[PDB]
Amino acid sequence: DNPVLGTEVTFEKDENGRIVKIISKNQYRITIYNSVDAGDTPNDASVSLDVDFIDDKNSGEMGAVASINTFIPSGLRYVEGYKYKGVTNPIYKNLSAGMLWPKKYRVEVVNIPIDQATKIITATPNNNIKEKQVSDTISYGFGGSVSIEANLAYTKTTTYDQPDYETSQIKKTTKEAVWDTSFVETRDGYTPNSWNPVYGNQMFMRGRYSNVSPIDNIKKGGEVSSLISGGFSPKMGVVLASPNGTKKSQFVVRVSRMSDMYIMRWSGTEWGGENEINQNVPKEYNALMYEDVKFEIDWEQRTVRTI
Amino acid sequence: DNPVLGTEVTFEKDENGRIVKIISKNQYRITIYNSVDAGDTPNDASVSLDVDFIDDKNSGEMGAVASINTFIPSGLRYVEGYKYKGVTNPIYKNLSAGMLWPKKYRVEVVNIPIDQATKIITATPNNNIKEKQVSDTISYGFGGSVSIEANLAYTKTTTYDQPDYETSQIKKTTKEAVWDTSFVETRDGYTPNSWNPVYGNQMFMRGRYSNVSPIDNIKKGGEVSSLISGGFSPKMGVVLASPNGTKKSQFVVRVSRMSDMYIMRWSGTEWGGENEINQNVPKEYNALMYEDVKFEIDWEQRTVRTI
Amino acid sequence: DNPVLGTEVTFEKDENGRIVKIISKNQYRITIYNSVDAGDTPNDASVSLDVDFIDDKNSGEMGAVASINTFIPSGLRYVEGYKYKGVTNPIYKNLSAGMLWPKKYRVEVVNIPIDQATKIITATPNNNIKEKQVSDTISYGFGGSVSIEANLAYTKTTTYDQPDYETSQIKKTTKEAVWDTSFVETRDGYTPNSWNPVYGNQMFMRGRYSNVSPIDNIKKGGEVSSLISGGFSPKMGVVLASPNGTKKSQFVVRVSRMSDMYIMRWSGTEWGGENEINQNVPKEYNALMYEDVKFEIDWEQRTVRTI
Amino acid sequence: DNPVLGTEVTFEKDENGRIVKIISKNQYRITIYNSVDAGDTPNDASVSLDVDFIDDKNSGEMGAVASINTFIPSGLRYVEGYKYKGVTNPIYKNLSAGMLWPKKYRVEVVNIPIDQATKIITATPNNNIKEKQVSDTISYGFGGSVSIEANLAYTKTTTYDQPDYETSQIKKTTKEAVWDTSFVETRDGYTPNSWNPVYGNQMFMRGRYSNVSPIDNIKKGGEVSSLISGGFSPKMGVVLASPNGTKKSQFVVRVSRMSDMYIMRWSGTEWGGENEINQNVPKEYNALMYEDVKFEIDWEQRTVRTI
Amino acid sequence: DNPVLGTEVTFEKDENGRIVKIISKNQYRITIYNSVDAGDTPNDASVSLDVDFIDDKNSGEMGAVASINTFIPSGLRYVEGYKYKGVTNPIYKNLSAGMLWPKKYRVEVVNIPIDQATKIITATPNNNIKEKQVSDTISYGFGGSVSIEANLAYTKTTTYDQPDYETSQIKKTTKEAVWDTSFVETRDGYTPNSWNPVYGNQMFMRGRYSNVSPIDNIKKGGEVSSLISGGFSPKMGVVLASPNGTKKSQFVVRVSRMSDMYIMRWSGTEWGGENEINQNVPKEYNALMYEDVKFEIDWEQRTVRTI
Amino acid sequence: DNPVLGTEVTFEKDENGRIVKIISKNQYRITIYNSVDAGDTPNDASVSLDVDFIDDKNSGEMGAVASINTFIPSGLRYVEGYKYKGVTNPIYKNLSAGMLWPKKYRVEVVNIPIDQATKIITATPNNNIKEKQVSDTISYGFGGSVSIEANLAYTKTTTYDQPDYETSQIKKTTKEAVWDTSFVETRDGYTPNSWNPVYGNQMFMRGRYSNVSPIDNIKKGGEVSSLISGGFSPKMGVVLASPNGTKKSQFVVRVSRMSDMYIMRWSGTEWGGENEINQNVPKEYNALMYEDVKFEIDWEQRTVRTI
Repeated sequence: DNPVLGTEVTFEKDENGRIVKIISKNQYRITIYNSVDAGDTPNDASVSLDVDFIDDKNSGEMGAVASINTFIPSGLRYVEGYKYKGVTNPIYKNLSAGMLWPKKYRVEVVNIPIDQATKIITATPNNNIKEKQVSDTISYGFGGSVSIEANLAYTKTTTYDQPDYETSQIKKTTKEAVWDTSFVETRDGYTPNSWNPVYGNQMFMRGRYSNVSPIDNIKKGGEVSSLISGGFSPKMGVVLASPNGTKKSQFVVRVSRMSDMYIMRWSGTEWGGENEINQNVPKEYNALMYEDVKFEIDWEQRTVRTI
Repeated sequence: DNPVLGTEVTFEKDENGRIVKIISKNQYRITIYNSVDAGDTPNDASVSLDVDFIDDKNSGEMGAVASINTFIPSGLRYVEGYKYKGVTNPIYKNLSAGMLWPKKYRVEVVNIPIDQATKIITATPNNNIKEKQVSDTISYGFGGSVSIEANLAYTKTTTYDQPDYETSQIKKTTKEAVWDTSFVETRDGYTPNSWNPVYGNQMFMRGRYSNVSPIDNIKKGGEVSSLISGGFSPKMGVVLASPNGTKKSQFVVRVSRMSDMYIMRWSGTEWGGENEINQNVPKEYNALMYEDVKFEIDWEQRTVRTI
Repeated sequence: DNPVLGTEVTFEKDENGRIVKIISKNQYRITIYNSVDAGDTPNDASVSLDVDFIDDKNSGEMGAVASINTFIPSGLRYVEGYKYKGVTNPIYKNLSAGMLWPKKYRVEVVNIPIDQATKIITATPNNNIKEKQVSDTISYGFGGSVSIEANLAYTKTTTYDQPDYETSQIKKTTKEAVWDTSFVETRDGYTPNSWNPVYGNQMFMRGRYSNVSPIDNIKKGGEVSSLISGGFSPKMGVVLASPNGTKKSQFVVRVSRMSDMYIMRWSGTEWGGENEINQNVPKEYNALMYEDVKFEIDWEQRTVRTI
Repeated sequence: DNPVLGTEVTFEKDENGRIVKIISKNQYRITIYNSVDAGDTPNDASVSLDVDFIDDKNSGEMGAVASINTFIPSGLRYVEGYKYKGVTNPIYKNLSAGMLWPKKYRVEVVNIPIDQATKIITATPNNNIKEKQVSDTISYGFGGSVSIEANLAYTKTTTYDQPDYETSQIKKTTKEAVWDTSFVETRDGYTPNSWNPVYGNQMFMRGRYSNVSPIDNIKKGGEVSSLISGGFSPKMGVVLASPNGTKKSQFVVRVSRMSDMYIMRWSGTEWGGENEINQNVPKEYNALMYEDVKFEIDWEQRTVRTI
Repeated sequence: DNPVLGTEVTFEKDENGRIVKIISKNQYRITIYNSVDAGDTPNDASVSLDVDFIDDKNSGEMGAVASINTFIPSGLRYVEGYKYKGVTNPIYKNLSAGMLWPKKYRVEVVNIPIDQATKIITATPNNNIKEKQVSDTISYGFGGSVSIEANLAYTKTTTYDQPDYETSQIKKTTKEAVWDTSFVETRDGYTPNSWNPVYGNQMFMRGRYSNVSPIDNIKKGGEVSSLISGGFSPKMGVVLASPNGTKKSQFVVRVSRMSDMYIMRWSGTEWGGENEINQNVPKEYNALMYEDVKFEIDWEQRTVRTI
Repeated sequence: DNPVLGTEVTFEKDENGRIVKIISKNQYRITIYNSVDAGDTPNDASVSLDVDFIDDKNSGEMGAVASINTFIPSGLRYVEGYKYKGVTNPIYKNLSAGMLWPKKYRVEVVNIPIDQATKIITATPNNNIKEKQVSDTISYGFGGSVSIEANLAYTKTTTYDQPDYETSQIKKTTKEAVWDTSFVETRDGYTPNSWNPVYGNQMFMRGRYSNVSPIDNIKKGGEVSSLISGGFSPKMGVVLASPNGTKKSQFVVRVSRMSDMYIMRWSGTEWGGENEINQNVPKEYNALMYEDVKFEIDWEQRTVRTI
């Protein structure tokens, strides 16, 4: 609720003349002072900060609602002949192919006070208690035949919504907020730790027996999560409260993408998949991107500038 | 919220007379300046840009919300006798027919600064964590007969919404936003990578054993996706933030469609289908459309003009 | 409802001149004075207090709606070789691994009067009577054969929503409110009190027979509750009513988490899970966090300051 | 609907001067005068009364809408070695354990007229006709075999919502209103009156054959009702109508909880549960809590003060 | 819709002075004059009448919307040893127990004209045509065996909502409106007219073979309808239209409560339930409550007073 | 939409004095002039007419929206010993009992012009095209055995809403509108024309073999339709249009109920039900109730008066 409160009326007059202009100004309790900026990164991960400063006369401290819109590209890379045998990586042989895919996204927003003790009040993406629907059923039954048959059955149905990527706020202090976004499972039900005795890992095994190129047997496009074919677009909101005399603050948004290597090999008879975790991928493929965009927030000028 | 804020009252007076006109003007925080233009392409792919400039007194930089309404025609082309044997292409023999269809659409919007560092803040079509519904049921059971029968069943039901085309935002920087929209699978559940060892690919087989013309046996009209019979109509939105003294900017919307060739052959006994990918289609059919519409955004005049 | 009520108009006049300014002020019954502060803790558990003081002309006692936004980190800790045999804790052997996870969250808010008898009126998170859906079916049946078969079945289906964590308000007085948030069960249906005679506790058994590291066999990320991988974010609201002459009050938000140790051991043939309760975990791992954030609420200055 | 009705404008003038202030006051039909107080009890059962006096010019009697928010703690107590044999209660033996739990909550609100005949008009928590869904299915069936099969089946599905606790308004007069809230059944379907020939009462029997402490075999936390692990928080509303000349009234909110003792005993082979009703529990455990909070309602001063 | 219509502005002036006060009054078409009163009865059945007089300038007759909020206690009475054999009534023997329960509620509102022909226009609780959902399925089927099996099934499913109590308006004239609310059935499907050849009527038979006291075998609390454990709370509305010169009217709300006696007897082996109807219950138990609350509605002073 | 249009300002002045009162009147396009009356009948069937005259300056004719609220009592009558044999009706023998119940309700509203051609424009209760839900399912099936199983099944599900009483507007002219409300079937599915070879008609046959009085074997209360236990309360609306010079009109609401006699006889072994249609019921029981209430509508005075 933002009532009109009062009105102040002033008069601009002519030289030794009557009133030639009437200026009315309505005084509102809440004033929205909006600024917005954006910044790219070497690996094309964009961060845009939109800060609305809340000039509130009925407040003891300055406040700012900041919306962070981030795009972290998935970096879905395809490499020919990746580890067909051992650690050998020839581009000639095409019996195996590797796909670098972003297993878990990381987002850090850091508040760096400069002149006054600016504090992070709340972060909009918060962990919620996810609930399931449980249906427990008892059934009895008797028969006549003509001997007598008795049946007793238990059933328990558990229904829940399973997202492809789970976003969890792993840290939230007055100076920094850190969110994780972990891959849970595919729409088929396969997980990064899944393993078949003969078929390996089948997260993105397009065909069980396909006479196609190893990349052509890797799911891509609409068959995978939109955060794997495209990128991660987390909408975030941080409420900053700072003393009344604040001049400048710093806001560092750190984006980190850790990618694993889905290896699609062709054995003598059957296809196979192996998930090589981030810490095992060779450094030549840059499986861990850790980049940052820095903004300066001028509370007096009420501006956001990519510094 | 856009309150009235203040009012300014001026008086137009007659020659040595009283007040003959009173002009009141309410001063609003938000002013919307709407402009819209459109542009065609050689293959009739239209791009319309509707930019609302947000004149904000409570802002440190100019902003513009631009809605892109695009029509990229499917280019659904029918070719007689397409590759009945090898790479031979007679128009005479009608035992086979080719259908050029748009597997993947690609739309790029490019921000080209001229006078000031105009930046792309947010692109409305964003990748979302699409979730499925999982129901797990465990059922026990006992019997009486009259010996004793025991039953145990595990059930896992996964329910999800699968669109015909999946739109994924593959790039988003301060200067360029790229969306891709790829074909996922047909209404019945065939995919471009599907293969029947005796029937081939059945994405668009109207009849399994049909004594009709090869084109007459290819699904068309309402039996295929509206993006195949008609065209792609992506609604897009980009928020541009530029310094206060900005004069002129450029906005290039690039439309790209990659079309594959559904080859529908008639064998000795059965019908057959083969999906020839975009890079294998001969250049004479123009399987890859890559064209652009350029707009000039006058931030001072608050206009959009197709250049 | 907050109507305009009346208006007071005053005139600012020049020195021996006419009215050069008209100041109108609308007198509202309800006035909101918003203050907000935040405070961290040694183990990065943040507490933010947002107090809206309700200046009510139609009230005999001052009121304040205080929203507490808390982040209590899960403290999900991984320890190598945790109690492979007895109480021996080598970091060398990796046949077992312990995971410290927060079973029970505890949040206390304490109202400490200083000058006047400030009282807690209500606390927004309240215990609610959760209802289940019961469906009872009685089925008869007759047969013809050709002797005569008779069937009679009774079925009772119970459906309810089961949250991963149950939040219960265990105490609510005029001076302090205490909430618990206890782990109920995982999505798969295992509880800390569950026990398989051959497999132990399987709350976080990623694989029954997996040739992986013990940590890799412990469920983490999106496979567990967001309050286990990330942290607890309880949104809370307390209504404080105090006499008209109140100057200062104190508000102590106490956050406590009790963490248990899920032990994943590797036996000769099968994995095994054992949940060591909080009171049995050695003190070296800090299984019980109990920390506080103190705020001073100035009812005259209408501010909240972390003290 | 609360229209503005009229407005009264008065002028504050200077000493032998023009109008220096204009005071406008809008006269509304409905005026809300809000007061709120709270009071604790020796067993920490808080009662908060929030009375909104309705100054209505179009009325012949004063009215007050009072919202009562009470917290009655469950008093969930655990006692070692409760009645292992006979009435012997040693703390040494831990083959049995008793749980004092709140079967039934009782809330009385008493209106005590002092100066005028203050009357209770209505009480918001009212008994509602609970409806179920009945589905009657009649099915015929014939068979062909090749003799002739005849089948006839009747099914009756009864679906309803069963709360854990049922709140019933057992009394409502002009001077006092009494609500009861009795335990109906557990989420599993067990009731205080349930009895197995060998397994006893299984309302809170966590494990059927568990080698754990008797308390560890008693359901607690999220496995029980929130009114058992935490407390009862009933939101209540009473409309009071009193003559125009009323000065002071009294409002006594009486909170009562009756607790049973769920006894978990360990027999030679199996666990056992016994529900000892309130009148049988020894007085040393205080199975019946009966407290009251008194408020004085000043209709002239329009205040509520805990007396 | 209640528009502002016109405004009347009057000026209160000082003695030989300028205007010292301006009184504006908006004249609305519809004015609501609210009065409310309440009255108890010897058997603690409260009736509260809240009459809103609608002063309508655009009307030829006075109108009043009266809301009746009633509480008729269930009178759930337990009698020891009620008619174990014949009509003998010992309090000593406890092989049987009687429960007086409110089968049927009756509510009369009587309009008694005094000065003018006051009439009842509409009564809010009206009989509605309740609809059921009927699904008819016809199923054919053929078999292959390898002789040929043919199946034909007809199924009819009828789904409807069955309340525990059905409220029917049996009378509605210009001077008297009578509603009846009769018991239909319990949640388990038992009716007062139900009868088992050996088990009797099982409306409130808690245990089929239970070694408990007869009262302990009678369903009570949340296991029965809220109108049986608690009381009936009918919300009612009557529209009264009377000539313009009406001064006083009378409104008699008559509450009637018909109770039956449910008998739980203990035979040699099995329990037994018998419902003794209202007209057979001895007069000493007061099975038919018939009480009234009289109100005087002063249309001139626009008040309601219990007379 | 009813905009304020203009405002009309006049001044009441004192004798040789300044302006003492300012009269403002806002001129609205739509003016609602409300009148309401009601009338009873010898058999207590009440009819209430609530006419809102629409004084619309932007209209060429007077209009009136009339809401008719009628209560037609069911007349559910119980007669002892009705037609046990032949046409003999002794009150002594109680082997049979008859119940007079309202099968079909009739409502006529008649427009009788007096001075001008008053016309009925529309009647709110109108016949709607009732739609059902049809589900057609084909199922194929093949088996492996190990001979070969072939299955083919048709299913057709028809789902619809069946109310107890069907209301139909059987006539609608400019001078009279006639609605019918006929009984369709009970919740059990029995029809007035339903007939069993041995059990007769079972619409209200409470017990198949019940050793009770014949009335006690007849369904009553909540087991029957609310229009049978209580009465019919149809909400109706008629739009009347009249010339600008219309002075007085007449509105006659005729209410008619046709009652049948459900006879419950006790044969040697089984109960039996017979539905005696309205034209066969003896005239002594008044099976056809047909009354009328007349109202005079004064368009100048804009009043409704029962004549």
